[PDB]
Amino acid sequence: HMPPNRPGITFEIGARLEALDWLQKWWPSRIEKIDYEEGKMLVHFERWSHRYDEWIYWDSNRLRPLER
Repeated sequence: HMPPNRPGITFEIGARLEALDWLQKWWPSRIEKIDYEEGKMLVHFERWSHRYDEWIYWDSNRLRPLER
């Protein structure tokens, strides 16, 4: 699959964005891996240890552009 066109987000390893974490708080986050077969990404929530890294489908509303 090809990643969707979401303005302000680059679907690339190492790209930063904002993601809603396990406490429902928005904070900067970083893409760790992309699974193009299932259309999901491994997201690192920067306010959290990598034990909290989570696979998120790339259409999820838990992702939004990084605050400018």
